[PDB]
Amino acid sequence: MFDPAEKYKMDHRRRGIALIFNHERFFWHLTLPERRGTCADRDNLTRRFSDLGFEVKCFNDLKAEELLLKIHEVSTVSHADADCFVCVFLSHGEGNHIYAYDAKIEIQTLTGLFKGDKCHSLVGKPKIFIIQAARGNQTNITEVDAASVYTLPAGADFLMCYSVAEGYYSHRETVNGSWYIQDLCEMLGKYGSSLEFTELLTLVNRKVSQRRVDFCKDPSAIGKKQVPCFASMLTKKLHFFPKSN
Amino acid sequence: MFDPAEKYKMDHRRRGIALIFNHERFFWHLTLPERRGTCADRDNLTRRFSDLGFEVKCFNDLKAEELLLKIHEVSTVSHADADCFVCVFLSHGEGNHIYAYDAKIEIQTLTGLFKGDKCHSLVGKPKIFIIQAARGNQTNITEVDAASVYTLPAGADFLMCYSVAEGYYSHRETVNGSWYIQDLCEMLGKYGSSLEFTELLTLVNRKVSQRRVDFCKDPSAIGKKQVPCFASMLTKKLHFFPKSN
Ligand SMILES: Oc1cc(F)ccc1CNc1ncccc1-c1ccon1
Repeated sequence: MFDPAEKYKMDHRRRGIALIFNHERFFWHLTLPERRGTCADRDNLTRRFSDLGFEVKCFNDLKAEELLLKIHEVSTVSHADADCFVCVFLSHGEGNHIYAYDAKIEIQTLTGLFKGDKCHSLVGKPKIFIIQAARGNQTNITEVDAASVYTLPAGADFLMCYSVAEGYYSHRETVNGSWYIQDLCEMLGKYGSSLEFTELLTLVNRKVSQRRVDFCKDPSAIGKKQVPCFASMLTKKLHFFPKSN
Repeated sequence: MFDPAEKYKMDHRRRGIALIFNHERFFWHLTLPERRGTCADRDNLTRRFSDLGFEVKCFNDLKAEELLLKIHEVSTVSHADADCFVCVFLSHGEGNHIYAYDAKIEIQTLTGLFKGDKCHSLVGKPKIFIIQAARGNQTNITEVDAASVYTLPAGADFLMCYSVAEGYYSHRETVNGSWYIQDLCEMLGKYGSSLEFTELLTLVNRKVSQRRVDFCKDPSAIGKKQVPCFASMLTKKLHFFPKSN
């Protein structure tokens, strides 16, 4: 009795964990610029995910070893009584890699820890990764980075969400934060608790795509449009309806 | 007045063109196997897209020059009186590339022809690419290929749809056709004219992911699961409601 309107079962005791890895500064010998504004992104994401019932765990400027430890820890704890898992990266990236403070890490080995094989308690539950990462460039200025992180899929019941697609540019206001994360957080506030999550991400695609880039204080930043995307491997409608205490 | 339920305007005179590039056989010196069953994929897609009002144009085993000519032709004709554009590749692929009969072509240069810049008549209209392409290995049998084609995004208002994700395997029955395209076509038949198209593709993710791979006639084909994905850069809900004559 196959159902075209099947929703992920979101009636477990807890919503689940939202990891946020937040990277502002980098080891000198990496020659990567400060990401002034990333704290606004971390704080905005933390508030909006908290209001949808996530236990939000933030980590600032972890070295590779510490990041792998924290994310492995979370992968081997039980999610049996959880709706889903969210993991956010705010850093620089290149290709299949995100930057820790120290060094780059393959995204596939981070997403791999939550695959059915390796994390039984999350099988058939949504695993959502959100990635604001681009190429390290060099009061409220708008900085623009070229897209650099591949828009990779991840496995059954993963949703990979990307600030920017190949050939487009990602924008970060040094006080207000990343265009992508501002618009994501605005949509989570207005609609997080009602709209299907891919419907919401589609709103975010519209909001960010519509941001005008013809009249810029920096001339070289003109016509550098931003288009985000998501790569869905979801098998059901995903909603974050308020949980009944 | 920003609207969370905005639909793409799908009330133009014609639905639009669906290109289908169908590749069964390859130049000897490419050492690529026949794709026995791809004709079932072509015929199934042709029927289901026709019933949703597409002018379906099929091309069998085009050399690179011919394919570039046909797709450039379609890109420079006017889509002003059209709802959208669909383009399907049934071939082998590797990374950035789809195989013509002759040689490989960068997917970015095919999707590039329909970007706002280069095709004014499709600006703000959905551009949907469906790609059944994997790595060619050196009565109704099930053949299994490793995933090989990158799940690339494409630009504002593109939807890129992929038979299989990194690390998974794509299946083709030599009479019935590709698992992905069978399940896509079944869902188009039941739900094409009612469901939002990304909702439908999510059904296809469930159907294909749920196909069992533990009891196979070939032992070496066991545990080779298939998970499709889509990379959405859509900005609105997309529906293929019946057109009013
Ligand atoms: O999507 C982007 C985004 C960028 F910023 C830059 C480039 C691509 C295209 N690459 C891929 N996309 C998806 C899965 C794999 C790749 C891949 C792997 C090895 O080379 N490419």
